[PDB]
Amino acid sequence: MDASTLFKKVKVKRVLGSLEQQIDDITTDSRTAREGSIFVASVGYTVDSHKFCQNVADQGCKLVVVNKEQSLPANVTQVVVPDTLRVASILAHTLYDYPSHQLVTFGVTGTNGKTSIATMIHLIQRKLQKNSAYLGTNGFQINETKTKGANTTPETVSLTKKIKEAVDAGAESMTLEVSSHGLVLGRLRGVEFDVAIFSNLTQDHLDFHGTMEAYGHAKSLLFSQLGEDLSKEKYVVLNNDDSFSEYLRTVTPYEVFSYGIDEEAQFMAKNIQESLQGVSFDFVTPFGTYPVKSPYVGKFNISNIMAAMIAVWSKGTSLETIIKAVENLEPVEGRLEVLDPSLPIDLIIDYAHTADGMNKLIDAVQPFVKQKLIFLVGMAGERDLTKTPEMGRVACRADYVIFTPDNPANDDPKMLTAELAKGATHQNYIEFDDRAEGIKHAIDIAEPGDTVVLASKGREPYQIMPGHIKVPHRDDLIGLEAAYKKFGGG
Amino acid sequence: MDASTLFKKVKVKRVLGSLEQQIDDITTDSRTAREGSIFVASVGYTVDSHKFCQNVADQGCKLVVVNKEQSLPANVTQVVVPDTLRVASILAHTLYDYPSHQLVTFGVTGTNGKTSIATMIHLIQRKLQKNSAYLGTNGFQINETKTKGANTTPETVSLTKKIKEAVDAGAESMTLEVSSHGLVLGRLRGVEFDVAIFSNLTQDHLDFHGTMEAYGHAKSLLFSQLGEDLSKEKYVVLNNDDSFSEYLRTVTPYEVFSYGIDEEAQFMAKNIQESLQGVSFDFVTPFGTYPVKSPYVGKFNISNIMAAMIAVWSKGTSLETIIKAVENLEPVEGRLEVLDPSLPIDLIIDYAHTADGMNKLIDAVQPFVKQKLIFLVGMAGERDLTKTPEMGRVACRADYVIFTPDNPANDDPKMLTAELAKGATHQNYIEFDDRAEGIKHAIDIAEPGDTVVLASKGREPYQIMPGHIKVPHRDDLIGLEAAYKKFGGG
Ligand SMILES: CC(=O)N[C@H]1[C@@H](OP(=O)(O)OP(=O)(O)OC[C@H]2O[C@@H](n3ccc(=O)[nH]c3=O)[C@H](O)[C@@H]2O)O[C@H](CO)[C@@H](O)[C@@H]1O[C@H](C)C(=O)N[C@@H](C)C(=O)N[C@H](CCC(=O)N[C@@H](CCCCN)C(=O)O)C(=O)O
Ligand SMILES: CC(=O)N[C@H]1[C@@H](OP(=O)(O)OP(=O)(O)OC[C@H]2O[C@@H](n3ccc(=O)[nH]c3=O)[C@H](O)[C@@H]2O)O[C@H](CO)[C@@H](O)[C@@H]1O[C@H](C)C(=O)N[C@@H](C)C(=O)N[C@H](CCC(=O)N[C@@H](CCCCN)C(=O)O)C(=O)O
Ligand SMILES: [Cl-]
Ligand SMILES: [Cl-]
Ligand SMILES: [K+]
Ligand SMILES: [K+]
Ligand SMILES: [Mg+2]
Ligand SMILES: [Mg+2]
Ligand SMILES: [Mg+2]
Ligand SMILES: [Mg+2]
Repeated sequence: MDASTLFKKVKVKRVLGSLEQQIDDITTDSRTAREGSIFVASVGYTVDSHKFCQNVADQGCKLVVVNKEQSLPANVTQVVVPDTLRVASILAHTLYDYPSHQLVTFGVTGTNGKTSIATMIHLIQRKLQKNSAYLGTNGFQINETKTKGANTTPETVSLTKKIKEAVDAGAESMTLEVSSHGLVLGRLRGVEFDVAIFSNLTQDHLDFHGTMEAYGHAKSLLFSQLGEDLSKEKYVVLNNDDSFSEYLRTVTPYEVFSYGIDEEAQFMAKNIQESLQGVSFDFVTPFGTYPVKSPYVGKFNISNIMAAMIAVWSKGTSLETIIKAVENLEPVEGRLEVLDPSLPIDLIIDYAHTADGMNKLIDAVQPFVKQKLIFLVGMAGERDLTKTPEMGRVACRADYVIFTPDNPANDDPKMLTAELAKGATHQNYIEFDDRAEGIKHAIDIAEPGDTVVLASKGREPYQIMPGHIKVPHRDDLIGLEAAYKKFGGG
Repeated sequence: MDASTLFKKVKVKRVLGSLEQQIDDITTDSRTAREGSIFVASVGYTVDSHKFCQNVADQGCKLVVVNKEQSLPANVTQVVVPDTLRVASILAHTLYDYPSHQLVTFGVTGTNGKTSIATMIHLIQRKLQKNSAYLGTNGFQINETKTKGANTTPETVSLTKKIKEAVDAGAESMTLEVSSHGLVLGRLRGVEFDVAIFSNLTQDHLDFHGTMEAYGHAKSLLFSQLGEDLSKEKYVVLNNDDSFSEYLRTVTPYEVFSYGIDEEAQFMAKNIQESLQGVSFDFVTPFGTYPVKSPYVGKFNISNIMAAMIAVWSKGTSLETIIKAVENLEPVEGRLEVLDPSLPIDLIIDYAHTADGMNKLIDAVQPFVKQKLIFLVGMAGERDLTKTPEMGRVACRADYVIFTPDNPANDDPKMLTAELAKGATHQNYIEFDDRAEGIKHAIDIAEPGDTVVLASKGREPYQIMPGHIKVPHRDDLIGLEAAYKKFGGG
């Protein structure tokens, strides 16, 4: 369409040049701007992209949105606005015909479990033979087609384009992980949600939020941003075992569905039986109690599957059909995955990377340790270290602990492993600057019948290194390649 | 319509009896429930209205919404739900066909100035000859028809009925004051806003919110609850002279318009000239700067009229037509009103009742005191007293200060005046247990050419007394009746 119609949506603007031109693309990355693109400049943590306006002109782009008039050829139209990214989200949703209004959208937020719940909703939808899309830490997925991305919640234009791709591919629904960063930073401006789901709130991301207070209020935006139109069928799904759910109630008018294991809720799990192969439980609901078989491991994953079932049920699918669909659901990549059970050791990978997520992981694996628990964990570079010794303490619930860096970036890897080491409660631990080296060591130390857990990365395919350069790395592959060498069964 | 269709909007319910019945009314007050009403029970601060279910049955009501099965005749249908008031707002907006979707709705929140801004928007709309409604501290107004009410933001059912009355009366827009209580307590569930306006945030209501933190987050709900549909023409209007506006930006995607006098903003007031008769100023806007004449007194009222003009402009009315409409706008009742200027004293009433609102009032009146400033203020009963000595301090900017109770309820009136007295900085003050007696005294003490200010009630027609019984009381009438006696000019 033409720039003219797009910019009628912006009341405060100084327009320098014609808006008669056709527009088919928008971008906040200058490297992809061309004729027919709007390039929207912004000030990032690293660079100020106003500086690349001359590049997009060179590349054919005839329209930039800026916060200050730039030096450009006369024939490039400039639209000067007070808040360029705000305008970016308005222009994006407009250009792509409001993609989040065009399908059912589920949003999941919380400190741990976002990937698990969001992926479980997508997998249920697929099992029911409905087209579905997923966006989050594992990247972007339409039905069974995956690509990897840089964020859990990508910047507004990329994110909006991805919702449009899901609509164009014929998705009937889409599920998004909603990071607390994404919310605060405006990454989700324009994204209408139909169901908002909460997992839990425990200390994380305080290098960004400053306080627990601010962190929780950040996550409440998913709930309050549902809005106020009570003709719409929207729903909220809350964990009654987390005390922040009481606050979440208050920020939204839509009907709330609660789930719980430890505290009373509308939906509960009773009579729980655990195995490394999955769980069974009695699913108390307001309409009756039903036996559920789930392939996922542990109680934390029972909270998670409950959230996912309730989310899908809320939009009109019978509980009986959901419960049946859950039985042979595929593993969630990198989230409590038991690797090749033909190995003579239990080899398990998981993304847990805060003290609370580690306790849930260890709680789930521990009843099944027959001999020694060998536990590897990483601490992330350039993050709040306040609870890192505490991660170290929690790791020491294991018999043998390996400390590694995880995406150390420009931080000294020794600094991070030393920080974890501060909380260790026995002498049975060891630190490696190189995580691949650390995994090969956990295999070396492991006996037949031992349990080995690799925590904090799952199948994440890179280590962020100095310069913020991504280097290939795969806990699962490194661990398997080393476990076959040591145990056979290649 | 029938209960059947209404309750399809509620997913979790236990229905005891038929829903075949016709429903034309909903109520959370048992005293108005009858045949065709839904009575929704709830637990209040005073009583639990579940107890009156037998009364509504006696009165003919055949449908109650409860949080627990009650003792009732068999032919009364009960719908048992986990959150009765949440369901009340859903049922109400449904029954009345979503009244807030049916007109343009402006919402105003902030510690001081809500009544001023909200009333100024209504008055502009009327001046432009458009049907308009107002709801807030001065009660409910359709065009020029007024009724008084008990709250600034009434409980959900009353509030929703009032929006419906405005729609039925043909209102093209409606403006609501949005109290921080109303937001937290769910009074505004279902109410779609098109424009959200912020005045300021300073200490108040902490007996309810506990912290400034929680108090500000409460008010952010108006902004975040606008939602995420960027096809809708919604706008946010923020005061750049208040540092909470920086936080408000972040909780909403809609375009933001800023106003300011002390700090840079998109809309500013320059070259300000003041009189007891009104102000003139240069109104800097993004489209040019225009001379404005306003009937309201002081700089705080210039922030207020700016917010109101920008709100009306945002929905498509030209600034030139608004600016012309503003010139002879009617006084806002109880908000910096200069009473009979034929009196030989300046007699002024105002609602200011926190330390910050008092400073703004005194700032506005002071340049015009020719002799002595005689200042009367009340402290409210059963409220946080932490800043009350500070109100006492601020009052003592006057030459002679009268301390009174304001709605003392069950609090000792001496306790409240004594608390104000704690902050007094000179010996020229006096305390009265009876506020009428106090006003008659301010007249006694006043000379020709003095300024008398009555603060904290405006034209509020009652004193809440022991038992929470309202007794008639009117600062304006009591003051005028006493000023005529003393000065003549009946
Ligand atoms: C600190 C931060 O926010 N930088 C995000 C931000 O960078 P910058 O602001 O530095 O970008 P830069 O300054 O280069 O560019 C600004 C703008 O200029 C543009 N530009 C730039 C260069 C150029 O030549 N041309 C051009 O047009 C560019 O497109 C952008 O529009 O903009 C990028 C693009 O959108 C994101 O990809 C970054 O995200 C990084 C990867 C991140 O790590 N972000 C973290 C903070 C994050 O967002 N986390 C959440 C939650 C996930 C999480 O935090 N997980 C844990 C996991 C820990 C365990 C790991 N196993 C963690 O990482 O701590 C999320 O991903 O949604
Ligand atoms: C503490 C509080 O919230 N009680 C509000 C609340 O009472 P209760 O919970 O005690 O009601 P109660 O317990 O009796 O009844 C519960 C339920 O049972 C029902 N019910 C009751 C009796 C019955 O026989 N049958 C029946 O069906 C009834 O309709 C209700 O649905 O429900 C009423 C009805 O909806 C409101 O009218 C009250 O509001 C009062 C007046 C108030 O003062 N509220 C304050 C806290 C307030 O809301 N303030 C804000 C902001 C304005 C403000 O605070 N201004 C300052 C002004 C100070 C300067 C003054 N010059 C202040 O007052 O401090 C606002 O009004 O939006
Ligand atoms: Cl509940
Ligand atoms: Cl601004
Ligand atoms: K949607
Ligand atoms: K509206
Ligand atoms: Mg997180
Ligand atoms: Mg995730
Ligand atoms: Mg207030
Ligand atoms: Mg008010």
